[PDB]
Amino acid sequence: HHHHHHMVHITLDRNTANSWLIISKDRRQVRMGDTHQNVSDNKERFSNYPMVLGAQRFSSGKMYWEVDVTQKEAWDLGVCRDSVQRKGQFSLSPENGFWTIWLWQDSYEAGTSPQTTLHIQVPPCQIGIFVDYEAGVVSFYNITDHGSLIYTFSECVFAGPLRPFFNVGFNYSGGNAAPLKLCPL
Ligand SMILES: CN(C)C(=O)N1CCOC[C@@]12CCOC2
Repeated sequence: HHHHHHMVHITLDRNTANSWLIISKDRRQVRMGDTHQNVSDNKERFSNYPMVLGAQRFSSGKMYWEVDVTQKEAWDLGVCRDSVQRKGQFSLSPENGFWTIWLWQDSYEAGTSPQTTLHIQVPPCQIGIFVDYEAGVVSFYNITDHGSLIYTFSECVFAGPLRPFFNVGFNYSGGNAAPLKLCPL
């Protein structure tokens, strides 16, 4: 792909984070803490899952960023509507305002309803995310495998401003403590 030139500098929005997340001082890395991180509750925080949004809002144009997923067992990545539900249980689906892929139990899947099996030969250490607002497109690229396509959501109905979306996953196993990191441009 030739999307690299639409690179945007993404930072994480503390105020949206689940109360167990630890966001680095530079707002470029996030990991699951082993306890509540001593923050007040607010209506923005994701309550049920280890999720956080980027601070940036996109309503037009072409945007590209990269995320490091090294050594993680489980995570979700993509974009979502600014108006997504924060409290209680929900599925990741375009009907609920999410355009995502994930790793879970040694398989990669796209967040369609129902979910779609992904075909990845080289487990990725870094993921590239491309959004074309006007075209209604969200695409995912395997940076570890020369930028090979993972998945394209097309005919997307964004229906509002979009925010970068992250889930570091639970760490019940003791094997998923590693952070998500926004990679330098
Ligand atoms: C750490 N853990 C397994 C949790 O139970 N947490 C803590 C972080 O917020 C989400 C919830 C899941 C169920 O609601 C609370």
